[PDB]
Amino acid sequence: YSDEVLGATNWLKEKSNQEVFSFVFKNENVQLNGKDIGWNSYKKELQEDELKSLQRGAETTWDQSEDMEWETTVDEMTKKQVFIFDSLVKKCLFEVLNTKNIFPGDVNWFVQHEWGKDQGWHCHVLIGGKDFSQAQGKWWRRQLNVYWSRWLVTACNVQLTPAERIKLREIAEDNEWVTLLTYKHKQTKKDYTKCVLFGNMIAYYFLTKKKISTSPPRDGGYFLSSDSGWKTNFLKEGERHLVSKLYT
Ligand SMILES: [Co+2]
Repeated sequence: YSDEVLGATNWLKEKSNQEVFSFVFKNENVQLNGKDIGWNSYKKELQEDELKSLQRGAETTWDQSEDMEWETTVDEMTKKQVFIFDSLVKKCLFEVLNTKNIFPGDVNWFVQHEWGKDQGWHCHVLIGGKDFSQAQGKWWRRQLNVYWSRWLVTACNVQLTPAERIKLREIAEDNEWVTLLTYKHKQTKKDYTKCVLFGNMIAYYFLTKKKISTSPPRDGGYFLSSDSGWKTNFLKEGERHLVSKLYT
């Protein structure tokens, strides 16, 4: 019952019922003119001050949440790419917040990097607050996908022609590499944004995941999490499960 565990539990419980959007940031494998662009082909470290700061935050989050009782053999390249994606995902969120003139402190958000059995690396984002309403979900997804596609093409480490960069940019938009949770529906039928409950989804779902400690990553595992209160960031896997237990 450390202060960190109690503090995270209390913070989540206070936000148990806060409605938020659910996004997933992802990428898909692309081959352009024989050039393979895989999930981890975006390893340029861009020298923009804010991005650099965000990437340092991800590194330190990884370092502090590492359990050293047990060994960890995650590939260095994998860690590097996840740290870079953490900074890029957050840059996208903050750019859209700027568009809406939303003070970052008025926003609740939670980010968790995972490895899916089929899709591989992806990043869940929960985000909402007083300046957010359900009808704005589709606009948010579109805007996020604009910035996500833009940053991915900038961060890509594969030597690309201008025509190839534009093709990659349009692939990332057309194929919706940022998804928005909606209610289930028919293909022809309208889709409605499905808001989720912030604290409940974090305590009862995201914090129940198993930590990735190997390459290849365990199917369904998580790499790294963070939130707007820096509450879950540094928690080790065992501590995260303790938070879930206390939350109930
Ligand atoms: Co997932």
